[PDB]
Amino acid sequence: AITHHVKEGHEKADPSQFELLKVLGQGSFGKVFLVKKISGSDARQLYAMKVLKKATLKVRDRVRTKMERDILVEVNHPFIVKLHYAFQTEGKLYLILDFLRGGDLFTRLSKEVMFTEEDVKFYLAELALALDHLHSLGIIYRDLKPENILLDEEGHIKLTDFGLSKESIDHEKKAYSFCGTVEYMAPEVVNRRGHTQSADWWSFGVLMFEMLTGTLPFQGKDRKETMTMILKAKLGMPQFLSPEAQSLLRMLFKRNPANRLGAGPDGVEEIKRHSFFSTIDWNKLYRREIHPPFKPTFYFDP
Ligand SMILES: COc1cc(Nc2nc3cccc(-c4c(F)cccc4OC)c3o2)cc(OC)c1OC
Repeated sequence: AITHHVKEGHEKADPSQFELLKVLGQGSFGKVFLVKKISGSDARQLYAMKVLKKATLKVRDRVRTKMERDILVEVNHPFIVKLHYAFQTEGKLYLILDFLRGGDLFTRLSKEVMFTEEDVKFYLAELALALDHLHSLGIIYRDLKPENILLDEEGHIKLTDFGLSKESIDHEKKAYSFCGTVEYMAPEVVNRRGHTQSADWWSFGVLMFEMLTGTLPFQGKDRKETMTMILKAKLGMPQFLSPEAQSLLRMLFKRNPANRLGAGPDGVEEIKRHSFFSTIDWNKLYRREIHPPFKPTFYFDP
């Protein structure tokens, strides 16, 4: 067949269609900005714009930005951020995502020091459904940390940053990269022996421990000491934690990933049916029908 030398025409989304309002923070590979759509059907809509600079030279950040885009296009879940646009210019990549009005969980955690078990149960329950959705698509999230847990105006969670995630992890395939925040890494991630979706359940345990106590379970004076402390996994259990919380933590903190809660044949069901989550109606939770525990004039002349 002879090639028809003609070009398809399309009106392309450009960064000029989004008014820059302020810098929201720093994502895995670039800055995130609050922007407002100028034109089209979604005019006046607020979004979060993630920008990757000098994209042509930053080859590893570029391949992961493309993977992040691909993950976001594939996912359809209540607790996972929606991607609205993805486009590029010379040396710049852009992702236009939902703007989460409630800020991140780290800001709330730092202000409160620690959360009640009722609050932790809520956050982890929505997170377990989001993680399981990613696992069903062959994805390892890998970058759990409270900075990556965003809240909407209602107080429900959203996972938003997939820059450090891993795709195509199914059957006997393992990932070997050493990326993410060290304090949340599973032992198999730290010792470079290969990791799968079960590494996310160790991270889920770290996040749980931090939310309940205000501190990290395995941490040393520097990143190298934290690494060897994760490999030893000698956990000092705070005595204000309930028996249900202590059971879940010990079942998640299994150094052998094959023996970790959520790694058995029932997958996420092993976590969903744990006593710590016994008051959770998982169907109502997925339907966003569970009230979040936290939701993020003087003149008088009658
Ligand atoms: C990180 O701090 C804030 C973030 C938001 N909202 C928000 N929606 C987002 C959608 C995608 C990404 C981010 C994000 C970000 F904006 C900065 C750093 C990391 C991020 O995600 C892990 C998002 O952040 C909203 C805020 O206040 C209303 C924040 O406090 C300044």
